[PDB]
Amino acid sequence: LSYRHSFHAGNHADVLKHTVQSLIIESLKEKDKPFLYLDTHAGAGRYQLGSETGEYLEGIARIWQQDDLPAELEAYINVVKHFNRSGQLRYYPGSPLIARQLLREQDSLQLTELHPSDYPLLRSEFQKDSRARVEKADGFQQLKAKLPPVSRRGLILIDPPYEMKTDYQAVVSGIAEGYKRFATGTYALWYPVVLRQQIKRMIHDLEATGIRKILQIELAVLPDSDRRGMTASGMIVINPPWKLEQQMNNVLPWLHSKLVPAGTGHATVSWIVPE
Ligand SMILES: *CCCN(CC[C@H](N)C(=O)O)C[C@H]1O[C@@H](n2cnc3c(N)ncnc32)[C@H](O)[C@@H]1O
Repeated sequence: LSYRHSFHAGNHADVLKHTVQSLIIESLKEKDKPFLYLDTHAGAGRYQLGSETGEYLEGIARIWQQDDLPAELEAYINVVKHFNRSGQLRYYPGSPLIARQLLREQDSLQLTELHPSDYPLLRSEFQKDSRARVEKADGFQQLKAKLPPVSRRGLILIDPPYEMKTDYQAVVSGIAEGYKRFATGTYALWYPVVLRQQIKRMIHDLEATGIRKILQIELAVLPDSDRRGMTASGMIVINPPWKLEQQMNNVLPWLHSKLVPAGTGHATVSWIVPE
């Protein structure tokens, strides 16, 4: 009955990933046929901002009230505003609540979350929502057990914490088990850039699966470093919607200028593997 807190909720990485998620869902909704949203590392659902302040102040805060807000970011900010109708950031949606509000009545959610402290809160967020299934299990295995969805259209969101290095391996081995079973779905992998070499290994191991039509979006606050920590984050999208890349070239520059006012880092949208 008590919402979780999160120092990082709504930080620049969140803004990027929930932007890409929201754009992919809205592209899915263009056909009035149903689709699944599979979230492997779902977290609690929402996060009470502050204490009794937080990295949201340098993230969702810098963009959600901006008069010139790009039109592609509207569906995302409208979710944040639904969870903050006082006009003050006191809550930040998680990807499952992003999904809850954007998905239609006919659509389906599959959510997994192993930690005993969030699973209860998450389960309550869909307590009354039959579209979803919430389980306290390992989400990399839901790629083998939940796919393909009956609808045969969907978005898988793999957003691991990278607390153990083996998560840099797990996500690529998991995407291959997902892709064997459901090769037409859009997979979306978040990464933090702490040590680029780590990321470059991941990406090499991902093209080595042989999956094609792979895109890469990355928002860096600082040029790559080792003394700093998370100098960037990005999204690697497999089978993206065709407008995602022109949507992320139209948006990500603006995003970088608002989230990173001190003019450091970069904002890149590239193709890891062409079609
Ligand atoms: C950067 C990832 C932070 N978090 C999820 C954030 C949430 N999706 C959002 O979009 O706001 C990671 C959560 O994943 C849990 N977790 C860790 N390991 C697993 C596995 N193997 N399966 C499911 N869930 C996992 C953590 O407890 C975090 O709550």
